[PDB]
Amino acid sequence: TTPDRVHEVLGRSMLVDGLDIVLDLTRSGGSYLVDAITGRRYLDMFTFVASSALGMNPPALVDDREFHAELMQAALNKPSNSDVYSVAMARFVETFARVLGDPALPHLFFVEGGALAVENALKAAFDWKSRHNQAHGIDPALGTQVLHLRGAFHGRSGYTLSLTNTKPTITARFPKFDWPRIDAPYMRPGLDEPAMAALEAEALRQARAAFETRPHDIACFVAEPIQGEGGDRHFRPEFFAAMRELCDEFDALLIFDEVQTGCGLTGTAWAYQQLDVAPDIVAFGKKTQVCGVMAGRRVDEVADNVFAVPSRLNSTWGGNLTDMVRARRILEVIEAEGLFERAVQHGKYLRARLDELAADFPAVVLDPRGRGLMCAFSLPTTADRDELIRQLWQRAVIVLPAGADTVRFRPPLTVSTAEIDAAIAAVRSALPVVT
Amino acid sequence: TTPDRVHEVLGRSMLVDGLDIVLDLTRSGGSYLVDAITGRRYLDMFTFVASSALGMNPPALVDDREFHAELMQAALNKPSNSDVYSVAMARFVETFARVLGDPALPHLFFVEGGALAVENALKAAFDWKSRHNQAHGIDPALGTQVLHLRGAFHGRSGYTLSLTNTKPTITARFPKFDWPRIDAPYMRPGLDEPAMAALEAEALRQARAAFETRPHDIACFVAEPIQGEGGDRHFRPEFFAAMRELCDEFDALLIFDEVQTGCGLTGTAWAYQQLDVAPDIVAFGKKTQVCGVMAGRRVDEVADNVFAVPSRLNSTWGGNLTDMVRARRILEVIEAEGLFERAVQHGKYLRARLDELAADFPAVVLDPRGRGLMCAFSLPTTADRDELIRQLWQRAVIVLPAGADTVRFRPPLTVSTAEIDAAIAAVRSALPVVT
Ligand SMILES: C[C@H](C[C@@H]1CCCCN1C)C[C@@H](C)c1ccccc1
Ligand SMILES: C[C@H](C[C@@H]1CCCCN1C)C[C@@H](C)c1ccccc1
Ligand SMILES: *Cc1c(COP(=O)(O)O)cnc(C)c1O
Ligand SMILES: *Cc1c(COP(=O)(O)O)cnc(C)c1O
Repeated sequence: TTPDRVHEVLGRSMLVDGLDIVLDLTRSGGSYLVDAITGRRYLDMFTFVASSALGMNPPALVDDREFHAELMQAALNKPSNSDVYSVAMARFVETFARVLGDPALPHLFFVEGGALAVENALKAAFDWKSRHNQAHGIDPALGTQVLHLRGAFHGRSGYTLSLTNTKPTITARFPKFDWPRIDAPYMRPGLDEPAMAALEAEALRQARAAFETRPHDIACFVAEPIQGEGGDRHFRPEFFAAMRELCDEFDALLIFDEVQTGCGLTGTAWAYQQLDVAPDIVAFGKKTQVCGVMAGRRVDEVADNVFAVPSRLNSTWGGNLTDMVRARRILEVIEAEGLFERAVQHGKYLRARLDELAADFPAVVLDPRGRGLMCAFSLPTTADRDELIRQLWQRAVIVLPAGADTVRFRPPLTVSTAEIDAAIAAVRSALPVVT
Repeated sequence: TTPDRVHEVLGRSMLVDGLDIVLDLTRSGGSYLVDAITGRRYLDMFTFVASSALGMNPPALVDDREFHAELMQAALNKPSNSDVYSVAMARFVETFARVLGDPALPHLFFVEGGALAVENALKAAFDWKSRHNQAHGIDPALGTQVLHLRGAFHGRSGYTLSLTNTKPTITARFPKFDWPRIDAPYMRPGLDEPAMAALEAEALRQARAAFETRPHDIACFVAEPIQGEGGDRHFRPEFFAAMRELCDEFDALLIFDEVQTGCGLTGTAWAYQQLDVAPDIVAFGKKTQVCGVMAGRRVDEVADNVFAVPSRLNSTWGGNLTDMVRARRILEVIEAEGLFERAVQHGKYLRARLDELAADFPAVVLDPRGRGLMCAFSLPTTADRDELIRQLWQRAVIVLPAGADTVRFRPPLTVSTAEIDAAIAAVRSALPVVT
């Protein structure tokens, strides 16, 4: 089977709506994807939907002969890590704890897939609330609802389908629990301190109303610290701090879904570390390769919680061992090469460039925003947004859309300023064409 | 980190309730797991919860130098297969279609995890029923319920938590949809043709009652063709044939969950092929490494179904590319070495041995049963079952429990008769000790 026949073969069995290229697995590297049909190189601001930390074939992985043998040992088989342990697994777990761990959140759980990571966070919370209720004289049948935001994206699985509300395509015709949803008080351009504070008070009022009308029945509040798929919507630390206090008031856990914000993209291990809010549970995925949760804080107040009692949480595999081995090497590179700090520095550079774009194209490049390497801007209409993406594709720059009118940048942590300049140069080229 | 410190390290972060061994990734092979602490070899009738087709480090994979390079290419990165295609992916898809495909079920979809494979089958069905309703003058808000069996195990995710009903530990304190559940008319010892037929009529009556009291609202019937975790419970082809007809009568899809029965274990690619019942959707996982669904039959009667319309089903990764590359090699070995037929022959041998056990230990070894290599027997009490498992562990034979009093055998397809004899010899040793 030849590169030029890939779309043909796949097309017999599946819907083929992805990119026009065929990925060259060997010749792609760093911030470039190589199309195996033409050999054209594509500048990557997309990173497998923000799931690659270092880009393709990073040198510290490719040149590492000891690592090759470790990866191969892992890749040949697929053990059930949930009941068969190995040195390979333990090395990953201890380096995850070292590089990404939070002392307040010592309980780790691993699974394949981001939706299921969020779900295990939720299951942790339902169990917690039911047992916390029970211990305090309240009916243990209560504690089954999840407070969440408009524009949230948490996945496409049984539970997360009740939370996700972006495109109706994702959720239409699928059965949902009726869980309380509140407005998202995200930063928008041209709203000052008190204008922002008023918008937050309104979400807080909605959250508080939800807590009082479903007493003892809300198990947790879930949020993306920055909403990704919904359109790169950022929130002031003030909002989550108030939510944190409101959650404690009503004995409900605070879960951050860091599947997209996690693993150094915003400049720190986790976005919540910059918002100065302590969560009880963190769901991770994408760049971590293996997905899962970190839990602690109030979770430990219930002694027979989901992390202390056998067989409450499980999967056949407990995550992919190959993902585990790759991820620990990735983490070791992040740690040794200072890549969180590099994301801070380079994220400031990218942001500055988008501010310059906004100045030169004031009615077109709207609302430049970002935290670390997680950056975006908006266009006036969705037709303009889609056209800008097509135009960038023709210039061999891969970016992702989000929401109705956002273009998001998701470079690897290893992106250089020259690579950023080239991405920006391509946007300057395409803009007069869209206007 | 050393083999003897694995349990210590893991224990700081997670609950450590798996096996006492540390898996030697390199020295394990075929039907033997090697403990890296002592070097003791363990006879494997467990196969990573039935998820390994060929056992550890199969020679056709280990000695294949071209395959090594392909695996390594795949293992170094983790592309989003859902939007970035590759030769590696297309080779897997076409060999899956060739070795395991069904002409009636041409739509393939891939995901990480068995629970999510079942869920995508369900989502396919909810969508189908809503659109089929709509096209026939019925409210499209109807079609949200799943008919299913007692003792069923379909996973631990949002939707499958409403279906799974084995141990209360798996499902307690988690929110569920109230979906119709019916009795499971499995074969039990000492019930003849009419006794069996009466028991089936009763489940059929319950199924029919469910259809008539929730009109147009049941989207599908799900079943394991042989119930695994619930205790290796087999059903006569007569039962599923009648269910097939009843499903057509009420315009509902028939989904087989073949995550455990699939990929040659019962002697054929799929168990349903031996029961002579055509499903509309098949969910697969475990031995396939990548999980997912095959769909067709009545699914194609709705032209804008989930397989024809973009973005209705998705995940970030669309399955693990490393799993895809490994699995196609596994499939090529199954095909070239005639391993389905070998499962038929060796499964007959194992069954015969369990019949001999039943004859020599008539009050202890109860209800020997199997299809292909999927075999089991029961003890009088669960205390006896647990003791037999402990005793076998001491003799270095790994088997799994199921249900209240079942011991299940899950050998690789490559098991030899000598290996079976050794497993049986160990059971004969342990039995007088348990009695
Ligand atoms: C591991 C358990 C099965 C369970 C635990 C080990 C021994 C006996 N079983 C009750 C279920 C597993 C297949 C799963 C996980 C996540 C989503 C879906 C499904
Ligand atoms: C791939 C989509 C996201 C979606 C499709 C591609 C472009 C824009 N998005 C609306 C959701 C995905 C993260 C997922 C899958 C399975 C379970 C949970 C979550
Ligand atoms: C294994 C199993 C599943 C769930 O698989 P996971 O990969 O652990 O999520 C679903 N159905 C059946 C019949 C199973 O054996
Ligand atoms: C990616 C995403 C998920 C779902 O991840 P999958 O691996 O595709 O299931 C959940 N939450 C957020 C915020 C995401 O970005």
